[PDB]
This record gives sequence, C-alpha cells and structure tokens, in this order.
Amino acid sequence: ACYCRIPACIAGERRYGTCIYQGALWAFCC
Repeated sequence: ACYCRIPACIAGERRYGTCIYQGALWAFCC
C-alpha cells in the first residue's frame, strides 16, 4: 500500500514521488 510520510519512507518502503497534502510536502511511499 502507498502512504505519504515526512521526511522519508520507512524501512521496507520505497519513495515513488511527492505528496502535496494540507500545505506540506511529503514522500509518496509504496
């Protein structure tokens, strides 16, 4: 499953792009 995370993805995940969500920037993680 994919999630938005600050400031990076958690172990096991990979960063696929960026989220713009509620005025902040996030790592898009899958």
